[PDB]
Amino acid sequence: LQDAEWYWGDISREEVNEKLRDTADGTFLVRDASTKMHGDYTLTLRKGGNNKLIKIFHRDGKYGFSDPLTFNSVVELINHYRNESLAQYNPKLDVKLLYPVSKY
Repeated sequence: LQDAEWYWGDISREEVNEKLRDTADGTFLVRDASTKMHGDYTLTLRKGGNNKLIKIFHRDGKYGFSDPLTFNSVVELINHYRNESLAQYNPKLDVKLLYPVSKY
């Protein structure tokens, strides 16, 4: 993850939104969070109307989204999903984010 694609490199609602203005009904990129001001970003996706905010559970450089913070790369994860879909971490409903945004 030297730069990833979906992620522009930690930005702000200004850039994120600006692009998610209304393009695609299910976009997804990264959002600069806080906490000691370091890592741990925030996943944000355009639900086709409102930007849904999601937090990233990080600890010492790894990530927390599926495995018990045992893995370490988001690309590896997000990749496994890009080909599939994220059932919103819960059944009954589900959505797919195959419409990332960037400048590549």
